[PDB]
Amino acid sequence: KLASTMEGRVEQLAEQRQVIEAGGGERRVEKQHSQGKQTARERLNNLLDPHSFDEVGAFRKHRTTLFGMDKAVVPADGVVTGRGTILGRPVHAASQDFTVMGGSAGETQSTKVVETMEQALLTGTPFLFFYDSGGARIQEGIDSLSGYGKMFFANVKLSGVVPQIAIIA
Amino acid sequence: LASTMEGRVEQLAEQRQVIEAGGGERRVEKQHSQGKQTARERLNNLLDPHSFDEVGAFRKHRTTLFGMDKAVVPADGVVTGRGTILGRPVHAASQDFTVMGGSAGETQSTKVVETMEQALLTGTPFLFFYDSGGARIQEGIDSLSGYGKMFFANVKLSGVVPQIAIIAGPCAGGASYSPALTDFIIMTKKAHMFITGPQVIKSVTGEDVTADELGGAEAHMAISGNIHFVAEDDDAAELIAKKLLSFLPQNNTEEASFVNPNNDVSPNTELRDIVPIDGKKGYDVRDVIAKIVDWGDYLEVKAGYATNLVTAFARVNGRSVGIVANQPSVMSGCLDINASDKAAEFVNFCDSFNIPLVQLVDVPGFLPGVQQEYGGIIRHGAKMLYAYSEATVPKITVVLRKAYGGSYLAMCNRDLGADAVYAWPSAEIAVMGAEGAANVIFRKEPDAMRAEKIEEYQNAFNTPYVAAARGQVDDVIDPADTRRKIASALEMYATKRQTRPAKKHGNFPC
Ligand SMILES: C[C@@H](C(=O)O)C(=O)SCCNC(=O)CCNC(=O)[C@H](O)C(C)(C)COP(=O)(O)OP(=O)(O)OC[C@H]1O[C@@H](n2cnc3c(N)ncnc32)[C@H](O)[C@@H]1OP(=O)(O)O
Repeated sequence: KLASTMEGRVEQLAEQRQVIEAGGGERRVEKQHSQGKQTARERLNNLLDPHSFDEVGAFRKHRTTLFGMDKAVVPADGVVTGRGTILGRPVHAASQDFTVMGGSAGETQSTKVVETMEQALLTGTPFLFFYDSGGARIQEGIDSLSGYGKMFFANVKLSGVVPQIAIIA
Repeated sequence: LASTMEGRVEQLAEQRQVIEAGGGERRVEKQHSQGKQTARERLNNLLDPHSFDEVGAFRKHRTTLFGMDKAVVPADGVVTGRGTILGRPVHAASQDFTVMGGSAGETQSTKVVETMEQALLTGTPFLFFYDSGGARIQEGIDSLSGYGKMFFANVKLSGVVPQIAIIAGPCAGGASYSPALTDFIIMTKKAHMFITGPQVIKSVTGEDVTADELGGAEAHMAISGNIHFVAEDDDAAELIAKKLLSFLPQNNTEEASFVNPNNDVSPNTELRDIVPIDGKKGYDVRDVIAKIVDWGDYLEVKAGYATNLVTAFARVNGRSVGIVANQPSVMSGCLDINASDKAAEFVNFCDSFNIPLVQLVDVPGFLPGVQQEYGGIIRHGAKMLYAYSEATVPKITVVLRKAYGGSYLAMCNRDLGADAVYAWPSAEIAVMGAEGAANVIFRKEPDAMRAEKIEEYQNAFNTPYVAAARGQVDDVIDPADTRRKIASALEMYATKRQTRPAKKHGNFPC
């Protein structure tokens, strides 16, 4: 239910963006931290120049429905993507959120990653990706398997055109 | 020829003075009395002081029939050459009405085509002041051929170097097709343009119309859709031409030079209150444009034609951009035949000259009406879809409010290649209105069932969050951050390199 004024909706927007950014929640974030690991968003915030991150798909949602995916709430489908700068240089980046279903690669998540890579290719900028995952999302079966096929094809498409740096965290 | 060099130099000066006098003092006073500058005054006012370098002042016609053998026709009625505008090299032509009514002699057309070829060869803009009775009748098919060569040349230069036409007097007949083939036509209140004159119209159809009613600036702007700018007089046309040129590059291999950049991208909360949350209330989309572009500056193109859609040049951090925006305060912002043309032409031009396209969306669909269907809205609306799908410049779209079905796609969403799409919290992207939707999905089943199903369909698909859930918009944003969001996208996509399938050309709808 949307607020009656633009001001209300903007405040409403802010509250919703916060929920998404909280990812899997306090307990899981505490567990990530207790393991000596930063969160998906801390990694991007630490890597990119202060305030340069421009996120794409924060509100993106999976469309899968089997084995409980129809009721599951999966913030950003487990990956934070966008563009920013490093020492002023434009870059595109992705960061898997292990707090959201173990960072398992959902179909939509992989689509978000590929679109970000396609933008790096299109604009001729480097691409950096923080990996933190249990692999293809089992509940989505072949839907998530397809996501990886597209990702691998994209990695090769970018190979030798723009630098690609992977960080397994 | 004089006896000495010094003496021949003086002779040359006197001879050049005679040429530049054109049709003589009497005819020049008449031109001025009609509130028109002379061909040479126009070039002198347009170009930087003393930059004009003339070619062909002494060029003469070679025709001889029907009095031409004895006629004295200075520069054959046109002044051509090169100069600079704010330091930028340009080539230009300017018809001299005092000489045989500016009629287009064969040689005149050759001079014009040669100047056009030089503009192409060197990659500079080409500007032309028209003031003529059309093809010179005494030269029959010779003057006819000249026009054939001119039109072909306008097409050769199309999409390569910017072409600006300034109609500053009569433009009787087929000559009008040259301005049509250039990119922008600026018309003064002292100018007229038409394919068939009022007299011939009367003789053939019986219709009574004055030249003013038929093809004056207002008629072409508001009715015909033939021109891009209306100017009160020559001074105004000259100012408009320079302003227009300031947004464009020299040729298609470059992006326009930045001008007076305002690098601030701070938020402006004032943006939150321009678009009413109440769908039944309109507003001027230009108020939004003013708060997002540098210094609130913009040059609206075809401002008096199809006002249900705004097309304007402006700048963001000094970079030229073309803005296409629905105007909710006119015809509820519906797109129609004329606005589709107006938008498509603008999009194709910006794409040709590497000018990014920024869309401000608030469209409820295409205008309903038997005459819209009978007028071929199917093929005209397709022009928008074509232009945007073909365009490769950065395309940034911001949905302010309504975004319904095909009319939304026509405003360049992600599927038509927009590089970044943002939705305000008031964004209403939908395949169609919830009411119309229910009347089909739930045809079967009190009166509250209908109102209930409407709310159901509405919440399920038409909120900014569903659009974002599906990835149709990159983010939902605070209207206050609109400028920064556009500026950042323009910045990241400044290095965009996108290629199309190999082809001579696609088949653009007619
Ligand atoms: C290809 C093609 C086509 O359309 O398809 C052609 O172009 S056939 C094109 C046909 N184009 C035309 O028939 C239109 C021409 N005539 C006019 O409608 C008008 O002249 C007008 C609206 C341009 C101007 O009206 P105005 O009263 O200001 O003036 P004036 O009558 O004094 O004229 C200017 C002087 O230029 C001469 N003059 C004007 N137009 C032409 C022309 N096309 N060829 C040869 N001479 C011309 C006039 O005879 C006159 O001569 P002087 O001082 O000796 O009296």
